[PDB]
Amino acid sequence: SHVFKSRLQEYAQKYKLPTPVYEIVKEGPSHKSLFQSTVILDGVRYNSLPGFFNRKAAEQSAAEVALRELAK
Repeated sequence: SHVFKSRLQEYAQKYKLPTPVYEIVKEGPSHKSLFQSTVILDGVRYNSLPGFFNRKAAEQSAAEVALRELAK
């Protein structure tokens, strides 16, 4: 998904917070791995959906979750 990581970075910078950092979790068969990510921003942890096929897709999902929650 194209744009969630960059939108979250812009948010971080606007609000004087460190660049979001991503934890990447990998599981399953070595060549059918599944990925989940947690983004950490201003101390707060936001979790992606499970079951992505690569780290970037997971990270984007985590950033999406973060953005949605920051708006509530």
